[PDB]
Amino acid sequence: SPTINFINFNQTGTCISLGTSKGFKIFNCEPFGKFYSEDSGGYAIVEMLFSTSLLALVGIGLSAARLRIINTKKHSIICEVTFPTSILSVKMNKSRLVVLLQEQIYIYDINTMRLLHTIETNPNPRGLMAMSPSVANSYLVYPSPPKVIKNGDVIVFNLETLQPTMVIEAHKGEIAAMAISFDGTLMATASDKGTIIRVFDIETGDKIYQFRRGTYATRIYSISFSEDSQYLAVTGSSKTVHIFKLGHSRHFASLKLPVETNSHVMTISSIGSPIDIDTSEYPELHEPVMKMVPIRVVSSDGYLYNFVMDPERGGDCLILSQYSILM
Amino acid sequence: SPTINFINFNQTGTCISLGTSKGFKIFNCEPFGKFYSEDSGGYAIVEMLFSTSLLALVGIGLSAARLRIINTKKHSIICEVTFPTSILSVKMNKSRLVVLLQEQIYIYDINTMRLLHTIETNPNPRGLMAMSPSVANSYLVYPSPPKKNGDVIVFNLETLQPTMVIEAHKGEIAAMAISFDGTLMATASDKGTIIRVFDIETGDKIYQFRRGTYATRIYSISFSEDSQYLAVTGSSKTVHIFKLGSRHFASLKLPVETNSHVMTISSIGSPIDIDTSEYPELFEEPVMKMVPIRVVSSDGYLYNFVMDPERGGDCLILSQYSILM
Amino acid sequence: SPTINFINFNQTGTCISLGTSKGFKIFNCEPFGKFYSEDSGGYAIVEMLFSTSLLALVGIGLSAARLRIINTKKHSIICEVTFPTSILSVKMNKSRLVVLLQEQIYIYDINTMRLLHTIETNPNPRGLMAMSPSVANSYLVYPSPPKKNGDVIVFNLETLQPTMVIEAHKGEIAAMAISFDGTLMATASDKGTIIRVFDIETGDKIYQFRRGTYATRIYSISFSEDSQYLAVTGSSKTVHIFKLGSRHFASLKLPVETNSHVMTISSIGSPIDIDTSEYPELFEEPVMKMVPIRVVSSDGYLYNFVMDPERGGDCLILSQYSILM
Amino acid sequence: SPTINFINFNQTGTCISLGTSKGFKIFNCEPFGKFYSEDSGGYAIVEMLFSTSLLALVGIGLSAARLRIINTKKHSIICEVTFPTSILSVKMNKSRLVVLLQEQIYIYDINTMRLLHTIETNPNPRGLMAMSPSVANSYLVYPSPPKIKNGDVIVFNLETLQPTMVIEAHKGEIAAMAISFDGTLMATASDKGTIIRVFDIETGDKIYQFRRGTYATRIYSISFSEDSQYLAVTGSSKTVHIFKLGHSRHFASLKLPVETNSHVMTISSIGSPIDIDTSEYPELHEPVMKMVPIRVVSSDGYLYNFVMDPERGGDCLILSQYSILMD
Repeated sequence: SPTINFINFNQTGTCISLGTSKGFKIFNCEPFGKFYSEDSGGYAIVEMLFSTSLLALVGIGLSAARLRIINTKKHSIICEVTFPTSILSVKMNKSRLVVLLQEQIYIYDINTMRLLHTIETNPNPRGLMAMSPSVANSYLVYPSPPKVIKNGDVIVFNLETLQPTMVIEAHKGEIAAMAISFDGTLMATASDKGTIIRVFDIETGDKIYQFRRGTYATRIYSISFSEDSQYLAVTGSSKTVHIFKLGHSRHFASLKLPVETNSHVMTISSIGSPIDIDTSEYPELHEPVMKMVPIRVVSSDGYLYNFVMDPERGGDCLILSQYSILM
Repeated sequence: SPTINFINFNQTGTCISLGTSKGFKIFNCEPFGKFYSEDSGGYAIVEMLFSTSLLALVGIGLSAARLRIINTKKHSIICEVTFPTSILSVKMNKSRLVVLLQEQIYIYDINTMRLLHTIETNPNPRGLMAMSPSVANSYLVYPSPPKKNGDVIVFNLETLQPTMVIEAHKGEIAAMAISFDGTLMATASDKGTIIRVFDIETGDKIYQFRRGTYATRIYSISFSEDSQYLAVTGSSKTVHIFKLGSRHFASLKLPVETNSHVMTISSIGSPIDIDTSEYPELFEEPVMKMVPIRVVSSDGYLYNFVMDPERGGDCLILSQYSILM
Repeated sequence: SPTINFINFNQTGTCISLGTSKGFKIFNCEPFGKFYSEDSGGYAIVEMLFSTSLLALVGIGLSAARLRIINTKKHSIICEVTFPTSILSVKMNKSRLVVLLQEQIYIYDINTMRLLHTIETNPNPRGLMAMSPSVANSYLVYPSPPKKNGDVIVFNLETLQPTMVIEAHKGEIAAMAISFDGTLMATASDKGTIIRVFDIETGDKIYQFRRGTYATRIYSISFSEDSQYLAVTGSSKTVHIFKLGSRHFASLKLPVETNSHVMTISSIGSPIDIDTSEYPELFEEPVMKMVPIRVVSSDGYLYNFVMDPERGGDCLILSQYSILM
Repeated sequence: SPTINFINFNQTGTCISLGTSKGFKIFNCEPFGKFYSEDSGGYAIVEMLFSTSLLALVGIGLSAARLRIINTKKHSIICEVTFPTSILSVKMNKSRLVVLLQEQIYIYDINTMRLLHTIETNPNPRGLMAMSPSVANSYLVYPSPPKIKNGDVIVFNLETLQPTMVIEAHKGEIAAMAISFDGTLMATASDKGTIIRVFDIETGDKIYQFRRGTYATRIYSISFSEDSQYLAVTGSSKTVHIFKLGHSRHFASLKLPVETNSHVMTISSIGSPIDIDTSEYPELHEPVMKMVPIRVVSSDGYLYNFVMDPERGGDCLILSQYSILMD
């Protein structure tokens, strides 16, 4: 079992990208399967578009600075670009491509692949961004800390016109995680203490909802919206995943992984559209079928966990099944 | 407690073959006991014939490519054979020995050890094959993906020629098994919701079963000795039973306290009599006919369940013994 | 007159490929003439595509194992590939290149020249196959004798996977052919009395024809372009015609003065019009439509017969041209 | 095309044995096919029983002296017998095994394989023999030249291992001899091949006398039909004559195609009458009439099929032609 260095969903949440120390793999979610794989080398960044057989591959250090775009269906190379320093994050929509270094942001047109803009920002060792995947509201947000209280300043940048729109005074402390909804309407931010989750409306700039997370301060790994912006998912070092309902404070529903799971695991999640599930097979505790929101939680140890949430009841969520990635 | 790497029944379901990173062990089912053990090294595949003191040893990486056949009664080594790639699966009957690799299938005569035929197949990353254990209808079935996804090649080991090709499923095949008499074949798709049972002689689809209301992958399928029941184990920690006389006939619910990071297989035995007086709390006619079901998981526990042949339903657990100890 | 070693039509029946003990020749059918010739050496297998200046060269023993692909217009060699055993047969379509050995079948991409797949088959000492020349329905068939005698494996060249197995005949297979569109299949046993036509899509027996009242082995089978007629050639110095619309439709009787130590192949072409004025002495309307039939024999003579699509019966002979001269 | 050194039918005429310079082959007649083959080396004598998977192989020199008997179904060796001199002929029935050297005849029991008898005969450079294949009338006949009394033949009974009578067959040396299937008759011919005589082995009286050809020419082999109706002689004239024993001049004659090389050994056999379709074959009409089939194989490696009209006789039509080498 080789070590894995990178996991993320696609922009719709129906696929899996993964990077090992020996290669990368691509999975699927509902009819689970292994679409692609190569045992080329160490990969640190494997990001995919809305299917479409387009990938961004960054070597473990193929150096960490180099970025390679590969079409998996054609097994060809669209392009190859180098950077002076190691790449920290890569994100895409169907219009723009963004590469972030520790102090620089590069924006590329996805089609022509020519460089469009460059932003000189204050250092971001954590490689934090958030990209709206829709071209109607294509926005990029990146933190702007003072260069050495106003440490949690974030810059709202419009990719369409390549000009910033506004500056949001998000938090007092440094930003730890950022997420933009599918339509590019909302943005959610998390401080380094992970106690307060704040979501802002990107066009107006007003803070709409504020969530309290857990009991004591602890690190936050990632944030992600639902497809319909109904729920927000956060995962932290407490080995617990919280769901906040944006249909409008305290977390709406909580995901407790099995006890045998290691505590030192990076956990990312995703929320899918509600589906029909049979209550005859699963004693939820009864009509034969009821809609339950499926949640997929893949951890850095290499396992996938499927949960269901009742939108009215909420509460602690039942776990249906567990696969094992890399097997 | 060393980690285990291989767990499997024998061709009759009356034994447990288990190989650890330190050695291998051979158990029994009804009179539970430790028949044999050796602390030699890491073993990846330990396959046994119908008792008869015959074993096949595959090293964890003894390499994974190398295959060794030993006799436990005489403590001797029959032969050793190497392969260009890692060994993925091995199955045996009283006439033929077959070794499956990533893209090749090797067929051996179990008596002489001479090579008989080699099949060039499209890649099988899951190491999937199924063998009829009876020499009367000695068949081999393996999937044929395109290089039309669930094509299964019914290969006749008796004359070393394929017999027919069945379009089993539209998607990838996940698990295949052949009955004890070699008459029927069962397969499950990669989405693990529909079970299809084929007549290996003609290829007609006979039975179709529903299972796995949500996305729970199917791992293993097994027939009973009389082929009356079909057992499917998935990743949902629940085992379904289908009757070959649609909806499942009976279900197995492992206790919740068990480790969830486990791989579970199962096998159904011939009906036996159980004593009520031995079990005062649960299951309380001094003796009743109940079909025994044995489920072993990778965490090292053997579970015994019993089902009422008429009522079915959720099955009780009589016992839970501890392998590796 | 150096002895010839190989005779074959092209995939359409409008050309002649012939190989001598001294070189190879390429003829034509309707305007009979010598298209090409080379005095290089002995050639045992000369196969041509649909014109396109592409040839397959196999040495007599260039050895029998080596295969050379040459372009006659550019006078250059595309590639040369060797094989462990002697080459038994070669067939082509516009997308795939197939080389058959005694126990193996090699499949190549006719464009990239890269090896695609290799099939392990039971020994075929006669070098038998049949290949569909149309890329749309590119199917390959080859016999599968036991190591159940007339089993032929239907192999899909497009996806490189077998599709189905048909129990063609109870005895050993003697000759096979596939129509131009790759839809139908024809087989003949070693008895030479029964001709069976199969549908590749389903596998059903479509037609059954009677032939060869005595022991005359069948040598070659060929479909017409429109698949209206099927011609079989044997060792009896007679060629029968069957209509795919029981008893044979028409028959060809070679002249008695010809050599008897001959192997004749045939290929039925598209119907054409013949001039009656050119032939006053035989067959006496100025012109009438007549289906041409071309029979070339190993003695070095090409024959042209014509059959009336309504009357059938014995076919008149128009011309007898001398190949190799 | 390898050089072939030996061709013989089985005792029933339904099979073909053959030996090349590289190995031996076994064919069949009605459903023609290659039952067996073996690429060992030069084989000089290949004799077979009534099918039953029993063969006798004599190497060209496996020296010419050595005799090896093999079961082809089991691919095993029964026994090997060595002799001081080269073997000239071997014939079998389901009871006895006979080995001829130039001056010695050895008789073995086919079952227990123990030696039974040995006859010291005057030299036979041509290795001539005729052996009855039926155990009810197991007889052996061999020539007895002096050391005018040249064509004397010794009638030897294999059952009791004693000579029965001496036949004063011909004035000159005997050239060929054969016995009917039931062991009742015997036919011999002198080295001139002008007179064919038939003697009854029971009494010794000459029954039939046939004239063959006009000028003295060599004779290769003589063979009866299975029903003892006809007798077949083959010679250097590239022509095969058939004499009707239902009772002088040959009843019907077989002419090979003119292309055939004239320096070819030819052995023939007559089969049981069967039905043929006159609709397909313009015999020049009832749809079917019974035609007696004759199979003629030549040393060049070809087989010829003729048909004989028992009433009309005359020159026989030829239906088909194969190749025994290659296929």
